[PDB]
Amino acid sequence: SGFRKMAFPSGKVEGCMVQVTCGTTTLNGLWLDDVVYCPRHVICTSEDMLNPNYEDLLIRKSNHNFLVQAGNVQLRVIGHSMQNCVLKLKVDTANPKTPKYKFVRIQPGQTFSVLACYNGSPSGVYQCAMRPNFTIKGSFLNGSCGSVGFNIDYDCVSFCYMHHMELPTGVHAGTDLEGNFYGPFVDRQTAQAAGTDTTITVNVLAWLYAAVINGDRWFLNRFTTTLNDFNLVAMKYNYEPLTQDHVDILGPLSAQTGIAVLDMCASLKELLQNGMNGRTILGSALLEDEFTPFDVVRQCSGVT
Amino acid sequence: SGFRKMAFPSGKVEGCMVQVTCGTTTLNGLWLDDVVYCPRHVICTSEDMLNPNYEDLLIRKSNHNFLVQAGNVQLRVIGHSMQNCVLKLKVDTANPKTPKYKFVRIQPGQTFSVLACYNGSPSGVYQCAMRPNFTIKGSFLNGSCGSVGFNIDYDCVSFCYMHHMELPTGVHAGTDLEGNFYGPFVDRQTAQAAGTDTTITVNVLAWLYAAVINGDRWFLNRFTTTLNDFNLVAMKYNYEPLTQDHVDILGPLSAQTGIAVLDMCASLKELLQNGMNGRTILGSALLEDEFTPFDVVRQCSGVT
Ligand SMILES: Cc1ccncc1NC(=O)Cc1cc(Cl)cc(NS(N)(=O)=O)c1
Ligand SMILES: Cc1ccncc1NC(=O)Cc1cc(Cl)cc(NS(N)(=O)=O)c1
Repeated sequence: SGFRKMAFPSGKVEGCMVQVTCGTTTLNGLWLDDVVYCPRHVICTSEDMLNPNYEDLLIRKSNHNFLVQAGNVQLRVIGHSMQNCVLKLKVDTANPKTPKYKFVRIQPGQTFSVLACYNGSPSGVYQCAMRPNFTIKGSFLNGSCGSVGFNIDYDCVSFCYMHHMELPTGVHAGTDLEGNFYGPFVDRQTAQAAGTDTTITVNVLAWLYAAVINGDRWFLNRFTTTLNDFNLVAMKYNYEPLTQDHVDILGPLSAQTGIAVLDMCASLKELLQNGMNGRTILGSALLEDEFTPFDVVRQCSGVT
Repeated sequence: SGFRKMAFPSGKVEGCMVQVTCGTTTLNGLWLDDVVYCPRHVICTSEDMLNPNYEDLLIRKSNHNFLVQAGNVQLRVIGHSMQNCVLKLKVDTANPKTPKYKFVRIQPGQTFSVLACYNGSPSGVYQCAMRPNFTIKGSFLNGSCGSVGFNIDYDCVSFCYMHHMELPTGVHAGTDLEGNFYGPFVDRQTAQAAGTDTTITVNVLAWLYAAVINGDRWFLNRFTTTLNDFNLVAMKYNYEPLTQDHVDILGPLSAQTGIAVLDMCASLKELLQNGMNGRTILGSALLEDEFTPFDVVRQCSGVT
C-alpha cells in the first residue's frame, strides 16, 4: 500500500565519501579501491573559473597539494591524473568499505539516487531523474560538488553521476564517473542555457500504472488511442514521443493490471487535454515523471 | 539551489536491520546493543490476528523459537520479553554496527525518514510525516513490518517509528520504539478508521519560505492577516490551527527572508481561497506539508 519517491539505501555510498581539498577549495570525493574521484574544478580559484586551462592549472599541482580526508583520517596521495572533467587521486590505501561497483553513463529519463554531501559528510538522500535536456533538478549548495548519483542492484552500486555545477537557472549539471558531462555543459563559469525540459512520457505512464495498483483509478476512461495519435498530443504538451520500445518496457505493468498500454495512453491524453480538475493521483496534483517502469515494478514488488 | 524531499542517509540504520522469524512469520527487527526490537505480531498466525491474546500466545514461545538472522549469520537468543506492542529479544552478541541512538516519541506534524525493509534487507529510504490523525502515508508491502522511522542529529540516530500495519484504507500505523502505537490503533486485524487527516499548517508555511529562498515567489502578495483571521481560513480548509508557538518556530525563516510570518500567512490564505491557477511551487501543484521548519533550515543551510 502507498507509493513514494524512494531512494536507494545510501550506506554503501556513505562509506565511499571523503573530503578533498586543493589550495583553498574543498569539495567531495568518491573513494573506491585505491582511487579518489572528484571534480577537476577542485584545482581552481574563483578567479580561474571564468576561463580555466585545466591542463596548465594542474601542472602547478603535485600529489602533496591534494588533501584527502576520510572521516577523521588523512589519505596519502601517491598519484594524480585528469580523465575528462574528473581528477583521479591514487591513494596508498584501498577503501575497506568499497562496495561491489560499476561506472555507468545513464540515458535521459533514467532515475537515480543522490547522496548530497558537504566536506565529505553525507547530509541527505533523494531520488531524481536525468532530464531530457541533461540537467538534474537536485538540491545542492556550495560544497556539494563531488556528491554522487547511483543505482543499486542487490549488492552492486552503479555510479552514474558526479555533481559539478549549478546553472544560472538553479538546475544542476554534472558528469558520469569517467568525467564526461551529461549534455553540452562545460566546467566553466559561463552562462549556459539548459534546453527544453520535456516530460518523460514512459515514466508518467509507469506512474499511472503505479496509481492503479495502489487504488487511484478515477482517471481510467472508456477510450483508447494509437501511438501516432498519442504522439500528436505528446508533441503539443512537450512530452517525449512514445516509441514501441517504451510500450514494451511497460509490458509487465500492463500484464499485472490488465490495462493495455494504449488504453493507459488514452487516459494520459485526456489528463493532458483536460487537466486533473482539482483532483490528485498518488498525492500529486501534477503528472509525475521521475519514476521509471523498473522503479514502479521494484517498489510495487519489494525488491531489496 | 533546488529543494527536494530529502531523507537522512540510511547507513547507520541499515547496519541495525535483521530478519526475525517466529514459526511461519518473518518480519524485520532492529538490533541495537544486545537487543533485537520487533513487532509482537511476529508470534501470530493469520488465524490469531483476528482477536489475539498476545500474553497467551507468547507463553507458547521460547527463546529458541525466535530465529534472528543478521545478514547471513544467526544470532543466539538468550531472553525475550514483551513491552507494549513490541518484543525485545535479548541476544548474546552486541551489534558492532550499533550507532549512537535514542528512542523518541514524535508529535504529529514531525517528519522522519523510513528505511523500508523486507527479510531484514533494506529496499529503500523515503521521507514522511506523522499525520495529525497518527497515521503515516508510507510505501509498505507484506514483510515490511518492523521497518523503522528515524531522524539523525550529527552522529546520533533518534528512532521514532516501527511499522506494524496497514489500515484498510492503505495508510500506515505503527508504534514508537517502546511499543506504544501512535494514535488509537491496535495490533489486531479489525477495521479501524483513521480520523480526519488535516494539513500541517506550520509545515506548509515553512515550505513557502523554502520556495521564496529558492526563487519561487509568484505567490507573495500585498496583504497581511492576523492569527485569528488566518485560523478562520485554516478551519474552513481542514488546516491545523496556527499558534504563536508555530510563529516562533518560523522565526529563523522569517529572519532569513525578511518576510513576516503573518505576511506569509496572508499568501497562504490567498492560495487556499484561490488555488494555484495552474501554477506550481517547488515542482508541486499542491501545498506541501511534509517539510518542518527545521527541515527547511537544515536543507537550505547544508547540515551534515
Ligand atoms: C554554488 C553551488 C550550488 C550547487 N551546486 C554547485 C555549486 N557550485 C558551483 O556551481 C560552482 C561552479 C562550478 C562551475 Cl564548473 C561553474 C560554475 N558556474 S556558475 N554557476 O554559472 O557560476 C560554478
Ligand atoms: C500487508 C501489509 C502491507 C503494509 N504494511 C503491513 C502489512 N501487513 C499487515 O498490515 C499485517 C497486519 C497486522 C496487523 Cl497488527 C493488523 C492487520 N489488519 S488489516 N490490515 O486490516 O488486515 C494486518
